[PDB]
Amino acid sequence: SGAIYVGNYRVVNRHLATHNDWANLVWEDSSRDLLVSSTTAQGCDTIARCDCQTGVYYCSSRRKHYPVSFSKPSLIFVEASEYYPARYQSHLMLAVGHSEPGDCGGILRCQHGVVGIVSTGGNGLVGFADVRDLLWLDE
Ligand SMILES: COc1ccc(Cl)cc1OC(=O)N1CCC[C@H](C(N)=O)C1
Ligand SMILES: [Zn+2]
Repeated sequence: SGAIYVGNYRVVNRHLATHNDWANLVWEDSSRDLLVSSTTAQGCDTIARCDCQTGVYYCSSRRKHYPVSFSKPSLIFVEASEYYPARYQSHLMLAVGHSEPGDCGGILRCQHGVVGIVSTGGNGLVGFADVRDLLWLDE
């Protein structure tokens, strides 16, 4: 679990969005595993606008943060799960690091701000849904 709170927006994994997220829907994209809902309170986070390929992520299944080197956002094949059929997920960045399904939502940050959230993983890999291209999150 986990979310980004920026301005009057809440960014979550689409597969973990709540009834309240869908009732306050701003934008969603199944191919990216992202959903953004509106909030009444002003949010705590800053979005990075950069090309960093290193950063630190939070891993809830270890209660720890880990440094990572990750690939640029790209189209990656993701196996079927209970949430989606087998498909290509876009804007996904992969790195070597521990993750389990419940780690989805953990934030990846660089020195500039929030880069994205955990969205996929397995066998010593962790994948992050990028949010740095969503320029409207800041206006
Ligand atoms: C961090 O996620 C995992 C980590 C390890 C393992 Cl073995 C499996 C993990 O589950 C996943 O990769 N997915 C399940 C939920 C939906 C995801 C998606 N974005 O399509 C894919
Ligand atoms: Zn950066």
